[PDB]
Amino acid sequence: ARTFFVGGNFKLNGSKQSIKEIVERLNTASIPENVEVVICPPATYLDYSVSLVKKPQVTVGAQNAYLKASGAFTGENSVDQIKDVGAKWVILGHSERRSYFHEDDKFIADKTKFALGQGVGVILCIGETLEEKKAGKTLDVVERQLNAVLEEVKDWTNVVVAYEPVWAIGTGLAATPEDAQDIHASIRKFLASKLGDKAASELRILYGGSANGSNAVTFKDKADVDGFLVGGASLKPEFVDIINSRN
Amino acid sequence: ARTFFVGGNFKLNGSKQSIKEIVERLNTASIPENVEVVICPPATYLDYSVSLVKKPQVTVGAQNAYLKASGAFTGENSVDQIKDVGAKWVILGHSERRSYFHEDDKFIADKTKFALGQGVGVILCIGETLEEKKAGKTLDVVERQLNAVLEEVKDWTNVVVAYEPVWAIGTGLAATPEDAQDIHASIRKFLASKLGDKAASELRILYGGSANGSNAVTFKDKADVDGFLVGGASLKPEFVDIINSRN
Repeated sequence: ARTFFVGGNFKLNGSKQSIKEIVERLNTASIPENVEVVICPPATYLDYSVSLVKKPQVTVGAQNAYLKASGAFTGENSVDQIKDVGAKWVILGHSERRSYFHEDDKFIADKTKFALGQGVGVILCIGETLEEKKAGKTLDVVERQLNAVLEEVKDWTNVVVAYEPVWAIGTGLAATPEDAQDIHASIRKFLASKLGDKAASELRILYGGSANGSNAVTFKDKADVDGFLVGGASLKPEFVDIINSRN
Repeated sequence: ARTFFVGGNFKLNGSKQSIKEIVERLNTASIPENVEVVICPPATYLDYSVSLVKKPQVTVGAQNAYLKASGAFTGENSVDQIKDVGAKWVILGHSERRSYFHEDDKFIADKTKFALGQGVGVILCIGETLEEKKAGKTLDVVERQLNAVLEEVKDWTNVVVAYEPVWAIGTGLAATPEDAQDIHASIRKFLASKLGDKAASELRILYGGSANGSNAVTFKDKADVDGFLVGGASLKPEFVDIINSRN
């Protein structure tokens, strides 16, 4: 569902000294023009990055934000500052927030819509636990969580869904191209019956869960895997391998 | 004497221009000496802030950080990155995280801990809810809140305790200078031979809860009221007033 989209969720990792690597390496790079990749760094160097960036494809996003754009919110992230500072995207509902931070669907659902309110890009994170898998329906979970959003967000023109199995986030267990692609159609099917199919045709649904330079090509002709949200190796030089694999 | 500290916590406020006007006015308003201001903007405007301050009597800090300096915690702030960007402080334990973001005594504890580990001070907010208060427990609360740290922190050479009645933050409802002096005083003691007289002596106890230019002067002659955590009032000129009334 068209333009190959590659994200790098640096999580709590970095030095300005080190993101200089990252991003410089990135500016230097032979990557197509028919691409769109965003760098989701720690909230403190989201403007340094912005200033390091010298390649049209790349844009900076954020790891997380609040649902309010200013207030008595000691310790939170404002979409308005992120934009104000350069950034264009914001990751939401990552599994690192849903389990570590008891961030419910609903929060994730106000977050989402608001930010699109403010005109920022939202990379929405969904997935299932080794437990839901084994219980089979995985598709509940992703539809229970993807609904929480639908009630609120009508126009998705801006959302990039990131399908991310909790058992693959940084564990070395990527999901197989075929069950991965399988999950995506469903998603796409899902949303079809709701966002309408010209929408679902343009919606971008990404795969994340131990995507590494090496397994990137393994995915290169799957229809519903229109990208990646790479954490761990978005750090390595091998991040570029991911983007140059044509999927 | 045993040095005046007026902390300005921007909560979810600042623009690169707000932060600067704020920053230059301070850079340019006569309000010296034994005064120490640690201003605290979003993670987002942290590096710019310094850049504009750096550290005469003016130092920067962050409204929150997590308990590990690096890893996979999407969204988090990392002691180590606020250190890198030239930040010296970290508000830890404020009433906002604690209620809405539900971090707890033990959380706060393990983070004040990891926090100084890296040699960054903490601005340990302790405070009582409007019930606490009537059921007369603020001795208890505070003293419990504080125990939970104490049970992980040994050295408090670089801790600054923010005493904030939970009903005085953002309400207008300042604590009367009386009880003001009463409670600070009381815990200088409990704090006393938790860790000795010297420490109890070189250590500050901040008062916060609608602290501002006007009422600021009323704690003038309060030994034990070694300063404040200004939310609201750090966004204006009054900030300057507040650090020109001495102690």
